[PDB]
Amino acid sequence: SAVQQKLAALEKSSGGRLGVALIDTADNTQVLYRGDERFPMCSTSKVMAAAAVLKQSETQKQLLNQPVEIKPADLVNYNPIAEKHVNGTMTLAELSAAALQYSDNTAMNKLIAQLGGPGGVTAFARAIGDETFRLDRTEPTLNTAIPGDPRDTTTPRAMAQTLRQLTLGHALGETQRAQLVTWLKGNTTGAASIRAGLPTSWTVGDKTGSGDYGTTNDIAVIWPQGRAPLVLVTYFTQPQQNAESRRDVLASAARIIAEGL
Repeated sequence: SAVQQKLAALEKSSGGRLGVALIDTADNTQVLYRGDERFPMCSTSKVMAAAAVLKQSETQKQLLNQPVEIKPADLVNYNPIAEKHVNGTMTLAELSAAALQYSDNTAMNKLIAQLGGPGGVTAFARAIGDETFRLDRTEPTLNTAIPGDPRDTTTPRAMAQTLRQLTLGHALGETQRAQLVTWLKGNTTGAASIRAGLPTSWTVGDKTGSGDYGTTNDIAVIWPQGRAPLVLVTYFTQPQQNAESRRDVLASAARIIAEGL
């Protein structure tokens, strides 16, 4: 299709490897580019950790209000929110919001610990029917994004389907689902990524990710005004370990997708 030729051309112009999955919930149609190739998730994995804690809260009704101590030893490489609460506490709700909306890496590690390790995050994926997602490491080493390394990867197709289920479907309870949506819509790190390729009138909830090998990711739910929502996953990685981020590639991929709907 025209869209796949334009995505291929975008990829060729960028020098990297681009993965795209769009789900149009209007007719359940899918648009895939390298849809079944593995990409390093980097921080887009934080959505699965937050959703796993949300699932726990369906039975532990007060779980999200549970305070968790932030100790200096907990701090890793990027902790914009956790830094503000060292030697104090944050609730699991606050850590989930921090992980999602500011991509706080300490917050993510606390969520992983709450789930009993990376295997507990992966287990949630399996429980909701995602057999592709795998979380193997904690922050910050899960971002190494080494070519060919299957650790901490998923595919665009798998992530799109799972993000659809978590936000638009009923993998989570009603209150949990709405909270996840509210968190994604309040993301602060996404202005230059998918959002930048879309009409300003459209509502977007997204989670970015970045890592080594110039890995630059964004996963999004999109609510166009007067139109069924879309799920869009854009993964991008590059052959040089020290390559710079290319959020413009994600904006451009989203623009090409928007041309046609």
